[PDB]
Amino acid sequence: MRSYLILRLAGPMQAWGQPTFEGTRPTGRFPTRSGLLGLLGACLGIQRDDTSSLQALSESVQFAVRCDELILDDRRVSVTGLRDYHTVLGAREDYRGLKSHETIQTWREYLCDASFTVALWLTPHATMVISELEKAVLKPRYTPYLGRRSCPLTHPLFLGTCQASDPQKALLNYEPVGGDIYSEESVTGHHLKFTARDEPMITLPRQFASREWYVIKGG
RNA sequence: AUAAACCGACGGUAUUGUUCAGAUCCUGGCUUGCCAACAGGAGUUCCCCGCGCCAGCGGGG
Repeated sequence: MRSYLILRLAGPMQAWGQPTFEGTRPTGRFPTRSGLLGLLGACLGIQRDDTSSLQALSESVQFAVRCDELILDDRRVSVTGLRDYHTVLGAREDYRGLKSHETIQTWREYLCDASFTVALWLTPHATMVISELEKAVLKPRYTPYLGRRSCPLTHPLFLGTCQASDPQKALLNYEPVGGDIYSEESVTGHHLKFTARDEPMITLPRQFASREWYVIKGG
């Protein structure tokens, strides 16, 4: 049995990116690999130019994300999408200089009434220990948020720690149970995969490599 | 420090003018509130005081 660090990602608004080079900023259904690394990298004091420990975090940690349905008054509330018409005045026209446009337009998608429970474990050749990752989520250095800085948390990042055989068995200890799980480690009775391009290329800033979740449906 | 960061969707604007709800219409007939009754019992009133026969009588609060 390995040690797991259990996290809770809850808030009225979330955003988990999909590939884009456009003014449209799309969200997926559950947290990304890159987004979870960034969240951890925020709790730790990692700066954007520190590629060394940026790569040390990525090589040390793997995730498992469970989608949690909001239950209210014994009624189920579904996750909905939200489109924000987001404008910027005096936005940069070039990457150097002070010339700017009057108005630019962007379109940003959010999730509403979404909540997630994240299982976290160490790779066989990890650098850090779950003990110091626990410290980081309890006392973050940079401000933690759900995808975008405008999206605060309504529940503490830290949920618990535990020991278990597989990520599914670990997430079982924490209500609410029943949601679909996406894991970096495969579990025995499941064979479905979820393709994604959310593996941050750390040697190539703001670029992403293809990878795959192992899909584990809830009962 | 997360397709992240930095980041307004903005600015102007009467809903206006006209218009009876109106005519007709008993709530109405019947019906004891009635039988019994001393307002008498019971001297606690806590003081100061003055004069006694010691029983009890007075003036001040």
